[PDB]
Formats: sequence, structure tokens, C-alpha cells
Amino acid sequence: MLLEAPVYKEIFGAVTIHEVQKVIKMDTETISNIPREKIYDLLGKMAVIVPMKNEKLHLVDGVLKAIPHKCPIIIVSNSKREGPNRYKLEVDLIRHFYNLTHSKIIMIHQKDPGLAKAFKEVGYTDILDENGMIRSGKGEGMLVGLLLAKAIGAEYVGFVDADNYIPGAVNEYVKDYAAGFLMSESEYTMVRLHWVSEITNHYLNLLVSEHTAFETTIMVTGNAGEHAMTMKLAEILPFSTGYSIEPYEIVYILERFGKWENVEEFKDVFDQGIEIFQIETLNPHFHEHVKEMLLLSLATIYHSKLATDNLRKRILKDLRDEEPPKPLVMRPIKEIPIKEWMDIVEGNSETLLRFEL
Amino acid sequence: MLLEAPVYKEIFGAVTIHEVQKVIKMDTETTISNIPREKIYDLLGKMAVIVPMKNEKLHLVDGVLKAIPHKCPIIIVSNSKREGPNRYKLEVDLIRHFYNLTHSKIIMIHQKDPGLAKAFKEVGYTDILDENGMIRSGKGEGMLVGLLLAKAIGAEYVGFVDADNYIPGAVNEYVKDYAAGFLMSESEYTMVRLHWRVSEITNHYLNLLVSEHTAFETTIMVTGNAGEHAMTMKLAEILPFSTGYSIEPYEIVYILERFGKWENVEEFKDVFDQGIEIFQIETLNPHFHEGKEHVKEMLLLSLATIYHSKLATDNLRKRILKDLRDHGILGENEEPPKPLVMRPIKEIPIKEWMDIVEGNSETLLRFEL
Repeated sequence: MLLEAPVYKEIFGAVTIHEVQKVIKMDTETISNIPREKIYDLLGKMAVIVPMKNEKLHLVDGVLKAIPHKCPIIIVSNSKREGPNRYKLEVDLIRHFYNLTHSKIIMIHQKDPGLAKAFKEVGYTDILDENGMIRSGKGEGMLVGLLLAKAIGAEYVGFVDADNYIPGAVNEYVKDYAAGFLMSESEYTMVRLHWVSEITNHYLNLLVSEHTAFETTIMVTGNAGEHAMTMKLAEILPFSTGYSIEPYEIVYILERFGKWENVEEFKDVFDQGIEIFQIETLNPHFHEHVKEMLLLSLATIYHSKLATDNLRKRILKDLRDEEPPKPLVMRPIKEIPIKEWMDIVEGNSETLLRFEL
Repeated sequence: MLLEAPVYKEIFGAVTIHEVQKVIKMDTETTISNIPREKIYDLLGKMAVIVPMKNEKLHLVDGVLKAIPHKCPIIIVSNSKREGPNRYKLEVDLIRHFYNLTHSKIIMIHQKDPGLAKAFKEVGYTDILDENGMIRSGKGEGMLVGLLLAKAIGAEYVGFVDADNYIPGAVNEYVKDYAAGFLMSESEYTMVRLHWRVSEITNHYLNLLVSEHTAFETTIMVTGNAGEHAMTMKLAEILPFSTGYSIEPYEIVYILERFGKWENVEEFKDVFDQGIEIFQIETLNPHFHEGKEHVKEMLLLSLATIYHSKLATDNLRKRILKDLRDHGILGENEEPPKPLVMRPIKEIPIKEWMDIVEGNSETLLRFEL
């Protein structure tokens, strides 16, 4: 692959946000050259997590068929389990798919009681609802996929949505993730793909412009659902849910590493730095309350130890023209004895499906 | 890559039409056919990807170019405007910028290049020029030029792609699906046609063109308007080509009437010996490209190709005249235009033809090719 070289960028404390780069050429033997083979090497160390809930089976099928064989696939379904039992429909698709491709894949249902059991017996209750079960939501699904990914030794994790109309785009996202990591110089790296979102980008940059003093545009992937991170970085990040996930990752990262403090708490991170790559894909986005998305994204910014007295004012008046709801946040999953957690997920979960993984 | 294995198929004389196959898995090294990623990249280097274009949007052309595997040489035959404003000029700029950023091996020429029309005359091949003696405007002619250029650089396979695709990634899959079709082939004379309601009518009559002789209805043919297709140079080289919307269906009609049965086998003894294989691959990506007058100009011409086939029967004939009228595109008493057909470019001396293009064409552009 060929991409524009990473030239321009801005720094905030220990955070480096690279200017968006374009993919210049897809298949390859001011321009970065990431050989196709270095990408396939990294691919084998990247878990592609797919949190899903009632998506169209023909779309899920295409996304699955597009993920590079090399990549382990982790599916966390919070699909409807009755009248009709759709998890059941997905289980069937997954095995047919495995029978035709031998892809390495793990699938589990979010409501698996053997899953909720591992979280408690391990002390991690941040992901449970009042009925003692894992709360429905996208962040929780991502958290489960994340731990599963850690349990199999993944070094990188990429997120992909199962309702893409363009399988080829999914194939490019994964490769673009790899490309982002291969151009990184830090073990704490995030890759966010790019092709409302501007209002989120407008305020995220503003979140910063208000103490650098200079208006910026550098941030352009604030609602980037298609993103990837190294396991090291994912594991120390508190996660939100719903539409707050993407913008919140950015807000938290600046909040905690935008200045230098408690450097002792996260030594290696402050020293190695956090890099955020923003790659503009070659393919367009096509998939299938803009008001909630919009309110939750901005709520993420309005509520930080870093939003100014004035920044909040505009958001407010922008939203109105009664404050924004504080976003649900779950603690990092780093201090979870992954093995113990996995042992009891394996010995108690009734929906876990393993195929050569 | 993984594909459903070729199991079902039908034969007609020396023609083997394989049942449509689906791509089951995209990236692979490892009822199912396994064509390792690497065998595909080897073939890729011997395949010229021909892109006949005419006034397409620059940003779409740019994406298509960026998606073609670096290893594939690219041949562009532009018949774009030359003033008000000169957009061949805009394309030349895009192509150089592209070349400076990627070092892709590429050749581009304008269809109206007088140094191009000169090579065709001095070589005896007049089928492609009009009165003025210039190369006629049209997609088949563009394809013919790209085809000879491809032959001039030693391409063994040629794949056709349209420059107005909205999905770069799909173009990237087409080229790979072409290779896959060729790698599952057992004949040097192979065609690969991609697949994903005008084509259902063309497919209906194409199969009917055959069912009328076998007496058994078939649905084997499902890529009658497959713009995305590819062939071995050996096969492309001996085929008469039409133009406009008749190109794709006509390739099928001609292959069926010349090899649909043994005869004058001496004229093409090697072809009859190895047979012609037609693979039909269903892509993983959908089809989303850049009118409606066109769609039923497409209907009118696809069907005319069949109607004028020496394989047609009076029955298939009135059924076509009829379907065609019931739609309001053919008068109640006029029979469909006959198609335009130039002949195989096999007897053109490629070497002395290329010398004339190289030494006389003011629009020819080359980058490591």
C-alpha cells in the first residue's frame, strides 16, 4: 500500500495527533510505502472485533467474507434471542461460513449468563445492569470482545460494523489499520478511519483550541466507528457506550495525557507517547436519532475536566438553539486477570463458539 | 481467495459455459476452490487492464486507478473532449500526478490521435475508421486500440474496467476475480465475466438462443451485459468486436455461432482442440456506477445482437421483436438495427502497427511501459 506520508501533526502533552492521510495506492509490492507483506504479518496479530445486534444476515455474511483470512474474528452478538431466536440464525451462518472458509472465529452472546459470571467473580461490575446480567450496549460488547481478544493473545484490535454494504471496504479498513500501526513509533497507537461528524470534530478541536490559543482542524475522525488500537492502549482506556464511544476515546486521551501528571501511574505511556493516526479510506461509507448521537457526542465534551467555561456555553446554546446527560463510563479492563476471567467464561458460557481459535 | 468450485456447466460444440461461481473469501494464502493469493499476483503481472474512457469524472477515474493492483500494467484509451475545454489535457495531468505518486506502469492515448488512425490504414485494417479516415468514436474501437496496445507490450491477458466506478475496492476485486477465473481454466482460450433488469432480458434471450437448438431451457448464461470481463490475448485476438451496448452480448453470440459446433475446424483448429471456456464469477462487492434513454438503447442493442444471429429462429425472432415493441423502443414494423462489427485484429502485424503509432501519435503517453 501507498499512503501520503505523515508530515503535519500536532502535539498535546504526550498525545500526538497526525494529520489525516490518504491511501494513494491499494495493492503494493511525500509517500509512505507500506509493503503488502508487512501488512499481512501484522494482520495475524490483529483481532477484528465485530459487536453486532440484529443486523441483516446477508450483510454480516459479506463483511465476514471480506475480512482477511489471516485475521482472527471475534463476534459479540447482543442479538434478539427469541421470537425469533436470531442468535440462533447467526450461529448457523457462522458455522456454514466456517465450513466454507475455515476462518478462525469466536462468537458469544452478550447476555450469556456464564459471561456475566466471569465479570463478577473477577470484581469487574462496571458492565452489569440491575438484573446481574451484562448491560446491553455497544461499549459492553466491545469490552467483551476486547477481553476475548486479549485471551487469545491479540496484540492489536480493529473494530468493524457488520452492516456495511461494501465488503471490500471492510477489507480495506483492516489493511488501513495495519498501515496505521506500521507507520507508528509507539506501542500505544490508535488508527481511525475517515471518508454532525463535523460538529463533533468542530468541538473536539475547540476543546483544544481553548488553551493552545490556536484554532485547529487536525481532528477529523471524532465519530470514527471504524478504528483500531494496540492492545496496550485499549486495555488502559475507560470506555463509554452508545454514540459516546468514539468521541469519548479522544476526550479521555487528551484529558489524561494532554498535560503531564501522575506520569508515575502510566509511566510507559507518558514516555512512549500516544499516537493517533487518521487515515482517509479509498472506499466510500455505506451501511444499514441523529439527535442523540449529536447530544451524546457533545455531552462527552461538555463534561470534561478540560472543557472551558466558554466552550460549554456555546455547546449548550448550540444544542438548545437543562444540561447534557453525563456519559456512562466503565473502567479500564487492564487489571482483570484475563486467564481467570477466560477460564470461567469457557466453563460456564452456553453460547460461546470456537472455530480453530 | 476462495470461490465455490466449478461443478455444474454446459457445453455447446467447443464452448464450455461454467455455472456462475461465488467468491467465498477474499484474502487467502492457505465444493470450494482455493486460488492462493500469490498465484493471482503472478498472473496479474501478465494482465493488461484496459480502461476505455470518455469524459468521466476525474475523482472517479482517480479512485479506479488507485485500486488497480500495482503489478498490472494500465492501458487507457480516452475519447474525451479536446476543447471547450480540452479534457484529455485534464486527464493527462491526472495521469502524471498519479504516476509521480505511484510509479504505476501506464500507457494512455487519445482515440482521435491521427497517428493512430494512420497505423490502422497503412496496415490494411480499415474496419475502425469512418469516412474522414479517423478512428470512429465508440467503446468497441477504444477497446480495440487498448487491445492492440496490450498486445504490443506482451500482455497475455486483458481485463476491462470502467473508470466511473464509485467503489475503488470493487475494481480491485474485479482484476483479482479475472485472475481467479483464468487460474481455474484449463484452456488458453478463456473468458471471465463478472456478475452481481435489462441484463435479465438479455440473459433470457441468450439462453433462449440456445434452448431453441437443444430443446432444453437453460439459465446457465447470467453475464450477457457483463461490462466487467476479461479474456486471454489468444481469444481476444480472434474475436470480431462490435461497439456500443452490443459488445458484451455480441461476444457471446459470436462465440456460440462460430464454435457452438464443429465446422471449418481447420480455420481455428487449435481453438476447437482446446475449446473455449467462459467463467462467470459473482463478485463480493455490489455494482454502483455513475441515464434511462441509455438503458433501453442498451436493451435495443443487446437484443439486436441476438435477433441477427444466424442461430436465431423465427420464433426467437418474433419474441424479440415483440418484447422489444411491447416496451416502446422498436417501431411496430421496423426490425432492430444490425450491429456494427469489426473483425479479429489477429492479422494486423502488431510490430509495424506499433511503429506507426509510436512514431506518429501526438497523444501517446508512457510511464515505465
